[PDB]
Amino acid sequence: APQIMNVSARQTTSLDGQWKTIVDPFENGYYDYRLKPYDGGYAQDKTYSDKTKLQEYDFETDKLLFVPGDWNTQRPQLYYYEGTVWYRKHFEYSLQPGKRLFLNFGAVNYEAIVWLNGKRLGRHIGGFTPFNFEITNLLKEGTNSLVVKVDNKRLPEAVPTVNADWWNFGGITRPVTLIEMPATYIRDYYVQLAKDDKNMIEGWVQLEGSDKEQKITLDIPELKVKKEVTTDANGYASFLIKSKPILWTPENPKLYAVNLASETDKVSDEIGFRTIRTEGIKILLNDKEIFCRGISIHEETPYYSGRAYSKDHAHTLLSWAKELGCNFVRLAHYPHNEEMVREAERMGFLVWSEIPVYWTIHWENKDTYQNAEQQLCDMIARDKNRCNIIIWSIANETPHSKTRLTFLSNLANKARSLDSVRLIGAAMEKEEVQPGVLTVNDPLGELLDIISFNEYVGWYDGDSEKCDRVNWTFDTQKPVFISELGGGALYGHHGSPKERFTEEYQEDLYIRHVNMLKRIPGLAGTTPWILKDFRSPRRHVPEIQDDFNRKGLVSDKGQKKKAFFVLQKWYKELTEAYK
Amino acid sequence: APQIMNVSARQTTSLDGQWKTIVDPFENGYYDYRLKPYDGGYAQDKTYSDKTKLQEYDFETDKLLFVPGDWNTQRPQLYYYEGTVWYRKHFEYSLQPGKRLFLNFGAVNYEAIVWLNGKRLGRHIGGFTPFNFEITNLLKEGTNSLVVKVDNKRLPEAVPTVNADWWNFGGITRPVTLIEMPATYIRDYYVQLAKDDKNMIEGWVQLEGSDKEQKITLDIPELKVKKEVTTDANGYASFLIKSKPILWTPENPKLYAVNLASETDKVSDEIGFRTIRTEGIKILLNDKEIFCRGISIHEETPYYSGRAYSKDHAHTLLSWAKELGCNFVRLAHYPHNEEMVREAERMGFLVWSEIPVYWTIHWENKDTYQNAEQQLCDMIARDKNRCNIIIWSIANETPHSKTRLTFLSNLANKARSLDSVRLIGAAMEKEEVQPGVLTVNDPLGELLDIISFNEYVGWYDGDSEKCDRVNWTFDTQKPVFISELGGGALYGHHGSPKERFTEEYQEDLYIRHVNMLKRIPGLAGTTPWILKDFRSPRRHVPEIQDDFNRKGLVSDKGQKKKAFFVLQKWYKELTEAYK
Amino acid sequence: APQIMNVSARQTTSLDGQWKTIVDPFENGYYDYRLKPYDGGYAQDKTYSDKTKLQEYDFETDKLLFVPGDWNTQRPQLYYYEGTVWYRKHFEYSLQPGKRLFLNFGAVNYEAIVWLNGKRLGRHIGGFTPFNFEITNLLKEGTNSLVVKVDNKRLPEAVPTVNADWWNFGGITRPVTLIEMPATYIRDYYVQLAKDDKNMIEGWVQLEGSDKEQKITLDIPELKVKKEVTTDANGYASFLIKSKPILWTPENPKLYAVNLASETDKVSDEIGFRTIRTEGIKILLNDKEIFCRGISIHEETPYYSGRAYSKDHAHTLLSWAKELGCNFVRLAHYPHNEEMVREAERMGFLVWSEIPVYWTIHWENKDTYQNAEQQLCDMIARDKNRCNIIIWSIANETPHSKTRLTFLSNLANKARSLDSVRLIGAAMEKEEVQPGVLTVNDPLGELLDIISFNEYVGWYDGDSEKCDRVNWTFDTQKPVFISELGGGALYGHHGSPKERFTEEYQEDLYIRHVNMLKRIPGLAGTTPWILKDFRSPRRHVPEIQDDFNRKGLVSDKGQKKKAFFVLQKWYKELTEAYK
Ligand SMILES: O=C(O)[C@H]1O[C@H](O)[C@H](O)[C@@H](O)[C@@H]1O
Ligand SMILES: O=C(O)[C@H]1O[C@H](O)[C@H](O)[C@@H](O)[C@@H]1O
Ligand SMILES: O=C(O)[C@H]1O[C@H](O)[C@H](O)[C@@H](O)[C@@H]1O
Ligand SMILES: [Cl-]
Ligand SMILES: [Cl-]
Ligand SMILES: [Cl-]
Repeated sequence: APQIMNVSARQTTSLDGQWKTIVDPFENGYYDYRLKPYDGGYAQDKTYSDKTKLQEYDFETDKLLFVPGDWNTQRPQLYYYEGTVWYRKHFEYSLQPGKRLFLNFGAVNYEAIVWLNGKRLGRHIGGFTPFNFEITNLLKEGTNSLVVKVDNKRLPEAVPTVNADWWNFGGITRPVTLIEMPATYIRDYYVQLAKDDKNMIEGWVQLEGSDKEQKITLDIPELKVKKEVTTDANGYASFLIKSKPILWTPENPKLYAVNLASETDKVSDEIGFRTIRTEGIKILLNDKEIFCRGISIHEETPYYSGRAYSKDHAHTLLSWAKELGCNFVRLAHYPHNEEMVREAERMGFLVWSEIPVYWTIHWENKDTYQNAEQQLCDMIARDKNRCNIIIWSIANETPHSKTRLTFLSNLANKARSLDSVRLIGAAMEKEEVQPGVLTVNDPLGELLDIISFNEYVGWYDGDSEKCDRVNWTFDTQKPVFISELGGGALYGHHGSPKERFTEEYQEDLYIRHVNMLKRIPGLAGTTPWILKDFRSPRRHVPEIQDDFNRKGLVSDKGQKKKAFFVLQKWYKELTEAYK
Repeated sequence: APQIMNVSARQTTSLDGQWKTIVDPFENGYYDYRLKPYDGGYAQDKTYSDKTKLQEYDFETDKLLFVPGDWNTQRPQLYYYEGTVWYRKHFEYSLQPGKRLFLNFGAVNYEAIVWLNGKRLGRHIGGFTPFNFEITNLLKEGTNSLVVKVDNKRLPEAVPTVNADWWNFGGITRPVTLIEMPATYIRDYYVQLAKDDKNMIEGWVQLEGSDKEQKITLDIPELKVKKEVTTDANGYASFLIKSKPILWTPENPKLYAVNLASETDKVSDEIGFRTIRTEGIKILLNDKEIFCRGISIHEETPYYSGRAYSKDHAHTLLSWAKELGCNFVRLAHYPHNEEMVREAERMGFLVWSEIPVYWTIHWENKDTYQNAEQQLCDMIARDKNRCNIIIWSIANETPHSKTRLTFLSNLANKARSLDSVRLIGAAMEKEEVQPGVLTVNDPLGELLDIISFNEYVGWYDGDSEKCDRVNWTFDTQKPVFISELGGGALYGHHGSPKERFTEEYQEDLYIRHVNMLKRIPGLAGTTPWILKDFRSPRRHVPEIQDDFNRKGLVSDKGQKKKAFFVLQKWYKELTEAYK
Repeated sequence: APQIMNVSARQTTSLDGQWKTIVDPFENGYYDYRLKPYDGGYAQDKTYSDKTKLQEYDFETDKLLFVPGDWNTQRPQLYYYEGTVWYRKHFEYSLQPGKRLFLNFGAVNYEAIVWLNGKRLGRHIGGFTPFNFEITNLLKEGTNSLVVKVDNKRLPEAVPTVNADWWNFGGITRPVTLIEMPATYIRDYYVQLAKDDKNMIEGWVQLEGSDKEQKITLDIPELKVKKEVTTDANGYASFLIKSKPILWTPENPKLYAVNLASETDKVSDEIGFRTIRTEGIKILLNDKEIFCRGISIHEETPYYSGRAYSKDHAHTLLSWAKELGCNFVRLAHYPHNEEMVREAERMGFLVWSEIPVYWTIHWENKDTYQNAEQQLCDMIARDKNRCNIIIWSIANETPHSKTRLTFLSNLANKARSLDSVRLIGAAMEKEEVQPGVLTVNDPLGELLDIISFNEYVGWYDGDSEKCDRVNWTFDTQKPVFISELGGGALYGHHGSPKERFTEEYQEDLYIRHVNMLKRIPGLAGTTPWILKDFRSPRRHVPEIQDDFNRKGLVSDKGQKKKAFFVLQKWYKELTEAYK
């Protein structure tokens, strides 16, 4: 039922591959012609063997889809598809009596209803966060039937809502995993430095099962730490360990082998330690002023531009950002798969991690808030031990209103209640308060630790020359973070630096925009939009966009555009200046 | 803006062919990222010639679609597509000063918004009824730009609603026509027999313009009819002509040339005359008891199964119905294109004409009712002079409730207020009030002239044996009309007569069902479901259905299944019996 | 083995529908990796039930194709496909002992190899002619397996060769039929007027079976003919019957019910009678000088532009030619399906019937000649009783050489040896012997009864003005027949009459070309190219051609272009002038 920390380190079995599927736009498999649920629906996964009876479906002889994956890139007919697709898997598993078995979904966009052997396990909303079901006592001998009804229709009340600038990728987009656990298991745990304290590790551990009062030992061998505690009746224990670990940095992304062992379970992890705070306009990593030499990244694969999910995908994207000279990636606009965050952690990239509270969210809808806050809780719960994450982002480009401010205030408060260490950001927007004078006067800023905002001077707001004349001012002394900037270009399409969508315009733009950045007071980070061209249904210039947002510094085919090297050169200079 | 009678006989020019198009799932061409309408959207049809400015679209270099047509069968990517597609046409027209010009859409499913030269002409809802705009004063010299935003998203409040058993065919599905008119023109007229009177032609004529009081002459030369009247101050005149026309029958579908001439306009038509009434359980055409030897038909083309629109399409479908032995076709579940109705009239098929008040309509929604009634008015308005139509149908398979009954009673009253002659029906459903006793108890029946209903004994309700043993009773003495019956089969798929979806099962079903029909007291008509296999997203048996309803007596490739000849045999016997 | 006359009138059973298929571009199902045939190939149709053994295919779970049909329009992946596709059908048939069973293929393009129950029946080359196999003693109880290996790769030595201006439509393109016969049956027969003799019917009859010496009776009841003869030991009889039938004309396409009955078989037919000859520059139908008001037609369906095969397809196309005012159709460039020829015969269209000896045929290859002459024999054998055919065409636009002349001479001689009545044509080409002077000086002309040739003055040869100035002369006094002329236009695409591919240019072209035709000495027929836009892989103008030859007077969507009415008007004038 609840989230499981560090799924990859458990006894895991993959259900991935190719599953039988039924595309069901009118939801015939769920509703009868009176629009009422009915028992003989597709959840029952009845193979149509006896043709003397009538039924209107058969998984057994239908078409396959790859799992994990978006469905959109797998069939021309599903490119634009918004609606229901049924997924069906048969599997066997031999579970020794007394052991427990969980079914974990890395992500399904957007609504998933799950059945096992004809019985509903439950439902999930939110297309970028994991969820589990315990199947211990539902598992049968021999063949088991797993049915997933996946629907990605856009809903006004959803998070995100009916408008966004990326593709509506439906399906079982991340791996499906069977996790076996002992009868009482270590479900969740936290191990990080105390706030602003290079010399104190703090943490807690949470057991689940009938035997919740046990002795726990936290072992960090390289630190000669061997801390032993006893959980309470609720299965919980906290600890404080005087220690002086080598601190994680993008240059030296030191991780420690951490082993937790209770009487009935054991799990190993790789966890780094670092302090993060602001001081005036400075961001201080481990007490050292740093610049966030960043780049933004959508969860989309090189070359074929589907939903990313594997370590291969992550390593390819992050190696491009490595070459670009980054020490920071903004993972937009939703939690990415865990492989991406772990590979950023191993390679040395600080991370901004975000939930899709994006554009015109229904600020007055209480179910909508519940959804937003659950995604926030799940985002932090999964990755709270990833030291490379330093910013949680609660929103992106949301319009100003009283109800919106209340909504986002409650998320910021919840985030701080869950995590006292990391910084709280959100992509705000700029305003030209007087001709030639740009600022950010969003009341949300008072709730953030940084003045983080998107700006497109020279692309949406003027031609590139405007970068050469505008000036910036800010009314609070917090570090300034430009979470998006840039412009579009098609790789291989050349012309005058005045002609939009050529490589030469995007190059000229970045030269003048970089020079403008150098004069923005308090600037401490930049994550230009974006590393790689990505799919968007709002980009309709034929032979230029072709359903791609072209603001990548790398094409969707991994080709470095001229502008790539402008930013690379600046990042090489900032690397030396901040040594 | 108002409807125009007999468009095909006016001075017309076609705008059909291939138009430039933009698929726009998130409606970027209409709403900005704050979800607000914006100027600079795609309705302005700005060719992206000047690449020093930023634009996100270009009709001029985008892809084509055929007009008329559904979009679904034109590209694999559009097979399931529900959403917006923009259509764009450039055209020139030389309009003499003083003449008027109208833009007529035969049909656009579902919502159409139309601009000419960047100016919004208006908006239409309902995918099967025509609509017009006057463009007299908006036409420019040189190139004119016509832009249509077409959206087929399913809406709960729409007519039809979010569930139906046929394909959601979006696009400009029927021809687009420019109509030139004199400054004052004959917009509408009615010429038919008075109710139950073979010896009296009644009618009226309605002018539109500034010179509305004129002498009008009604000319039927074959009948030596020359009737002069003068319109009143509203452009309106009625008439009553004693005459004894040769009456239209299926066997002799006699049509007269009718010529209307006012002082400022002239239009010619082909119109037949017939009486129609019920008497007890009898249906009397021209005072002769008849049986409606019928077949149902969707508006879908032979072979490639797109939206039908041409006289070619109509002639092919109706020639199959001719071979089947029919004197009657039920055109379901919405107004068909006028070519279909005209070819039925010329070839000799009585017609049932229906609006898509189908399944779970939102009976409580006043906008839903106004939409339903507007489609009802438009259906009758276009075809009120087609004497082969004898039944208007206001509903199909709608759940019983008090509010549903008031909704449909208001439609029935409106239909009778518009047409005192034709019968009013609706597809009701049957009940098994006790084992082996079937009936129709629907209180809607009190408002209809016939006990019209769908029944699927032998397919959805029991195996074919059940036709052998059930009995039927009715609580009132109106003619009984079975508007649907039958079962599915794939042509070329053979096996035991017990095996569903084989030709042998469908054949055995029809043999036993026909014998059951012979004992239904008061049966006066049948329109089995259905002439031709058609597209439906609720039909998922792979290699058997493949997104087609397989209940056709003819395959979608024009092949007569075995059960075709069972109904043909019965119809030949009925033809002799009713001689 | 041999051809069967009048297949439709026999005891027939259709195997059409949807068959299992395997696309096999490298012919893995026929050749092993040493490029040698092997026994376990796909002809064996072994369902892959036992997965403890290895095989590389399974028809049972593979994809379907419609039969009859081209494969190209059925799947995007098969649009351009040239190569092998395997087709598989299971069927049962109960054959009473002593009866015979034949398997008839209307057409398969290009090479077909056929197996029944794992045994090779044989092979066929030629994509437009029928072929049969006797399966009497190969049929098994229960399920029978029919496998067809279809390959449409272009071969240099083939007929047609590697270049042609129409789509390479592969597959089982016409119906597949089981024909049951008595032990001795009437296989072939001929019944027509004697050459140039309105008062003498001549014919013959040919039996097949162990009982070949029988009494035969030819019955034409409406003529009060009841001719009885006795076949010889080879099963053959000839006859001459003094009679004066009403003669077939396009205006009154009179057909007689003809019944042939032997001791052991009987078959009915509908056969018309007419004389056809040339006299100087006149073509004389039934001794009356006629003009061939013609239009050319490819075997391609309205709307979706696949391979045509049904009576519906034929009626739609011929109704367009009816409206155009034609009394003649050129069926190019190969024998069309029998339905097309029979519907032309019923509706009143004279026919030119052709074999695909087209462009750069391998004149020196003796196998190539054998192929050409077999197609000629099969073309004449099927349709020798269709009085509406008056011209057999042996070639189209073939380059001049000694070997080509020998090749075509032998075909012309063979045609005359098979049919002494009909005219022999071939599409030759024009030459500009001096500026402004056009002629046809092809030595092939001496072997033809008409000076039949293609010309494209105003499209390929000059702009439309050239029609206004060139002059024509011919050195023999035979009737002149222009078998192709015209130009391309996209329906709905308008502009100046000077702009090619607009409707206005094609209209202006036809106005000036029609005027030129009126001054061509000896002109007796025209079949402009072409009735309907058709698929060609040599037409690459985007948004204009899009893989369609646009020389239709009707679009592929059945829309009459402006030029349609220019030719219609001329044909209406010729109808009056030749009364
Ligand atoms: O217009 C763009 O390119 C971008 O605008 C916004 O900044 C948004 O946050 C991005 O998601 C989007 O891609
Ligand atoms: O189930 C079916 O086939 C049919 O059921 C209903 O009777 C309905 O009116 C049809 O539109 C539908 O196709
Ligand atoms: O160029 C064309 O349009 C045509 O040229 C030749 O006349 C040929 O016979 C046609 O098959 C072809 O379509
Ligand atoms: Cl872009
Ligand atoms: Cl069905
Ligand atoms: Cl062309």
